[PDB]
Amino acid sequence: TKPHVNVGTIGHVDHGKTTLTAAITTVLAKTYGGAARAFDQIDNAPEEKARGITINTSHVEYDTPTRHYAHVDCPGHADYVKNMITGAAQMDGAILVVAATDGPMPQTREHILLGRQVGVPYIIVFLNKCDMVDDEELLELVEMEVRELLSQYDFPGDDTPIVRGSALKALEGDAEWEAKILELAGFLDSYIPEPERAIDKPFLLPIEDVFSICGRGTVVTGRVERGIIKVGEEVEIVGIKETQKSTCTGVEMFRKLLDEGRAGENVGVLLRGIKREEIERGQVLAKPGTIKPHTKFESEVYILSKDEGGRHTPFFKGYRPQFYFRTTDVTGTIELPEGVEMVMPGDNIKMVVTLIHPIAMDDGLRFAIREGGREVGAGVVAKVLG
Ligand SMILES: Nc1nc2c(ncn2[C@@H]2O[C@H](COP(=O)(O)OP(=O)(O)O)[C@@H](O)[C@H]2O)c(=O)[nH]1
Ligand SMILES: [Mg+2]
Ligand SMILES: [Mg+2]
Repeated sequence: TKPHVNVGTIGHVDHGKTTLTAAITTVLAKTYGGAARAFDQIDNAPEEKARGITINTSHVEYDTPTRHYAHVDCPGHADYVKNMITGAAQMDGAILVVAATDGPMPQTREHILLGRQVGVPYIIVFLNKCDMVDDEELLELVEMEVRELLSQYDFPGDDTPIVRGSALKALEGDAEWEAKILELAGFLDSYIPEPERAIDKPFLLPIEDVFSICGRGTVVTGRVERGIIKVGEEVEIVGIKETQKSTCTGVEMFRKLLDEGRAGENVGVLLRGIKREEIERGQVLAKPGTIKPHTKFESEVYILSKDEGGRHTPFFKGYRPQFYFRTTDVTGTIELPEGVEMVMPGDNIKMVVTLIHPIAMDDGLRFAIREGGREVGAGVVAKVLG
């Protein structure tokens, strides 16, 4: 039915993210229905669990006339880091809250940086606490500083919608300020496009298993991650070895012969021109020339604290864990930032990883870091280096 969009409020502590989340729910409920949430209900965020990682996050839901929004708001900076790296849902857009009285602060920069790294594709700005600013030149200055900051991190700062408002005075009922929250919800709808459907994206099937129908050839099984594979279409086996080229001779779903396989479907893809022995764990089926195998990438990673079931001790330069991309662990070597000798449990770092085998990889791809079979961290491919 109506499109689902994943959003959230980012920005420095005390800039008014929680008050804004409340003001969004309240004003949108007061004008065209829904349930209004109080400041207190969003402020004391419950503890959420993402495979051992503990994150304090408030999940609020609100509707505009044409869209349904699942909104994330976190109490502290640490939760934002965790949520952007390992959180339940990847943001389709973010609302960056900047207090006009402070202007951009260290966490403002950090969240913009993380958002770029993690692939948050759109940012809208709410210039908060305007009820406290009497100097228009001060507002223009803050607004210019924010546009420059966004542009520095490859966001289109010159084209970014910036709403001047007051989350407090709007929760309070002041209609002149409540107009600006509707202006903000308007930009959520107009500026964040509906996220691309999995079925529309180029074909990708992570290979979960391989069998060989007698007389029909090699069957590669898995859940179609994206797009459609039609019988007769050319495919590439991208992964652990030199990329191979084949043709889909059939698609099967529990003995049912299909003409195609679509995203979200569990299917058997038949490849007449390949043998089982040529199929390796970590490999992927994909639309030729849509995904490249890489060994080297830049990632933003979060290391679990001992409390979260992770390490108790730090790791160093020679750390060689397993990187679980989609179906298998691949060992990698790590390059830490210049000046960094160790990484503590509970920390986030920018890591340059070199895998021992190439993996079909695109920016934004999430992985798990495992030592043995135990999860020690989670990460996101920020940049593919080769
Ligand atoms: N003057 C003013 N105070 C505000 C506004 N929005 C929030 N506040 C206050 O700023 C403080 C921090 O806001 P809050 O939403 O809890 O910040 P957060 O840490 O970013 O979530 C609280 O004392 C709020 O009452 C606003 O627009 N104007
Ligand atoms: Mg808050
Ligand atoms: Mg720490």
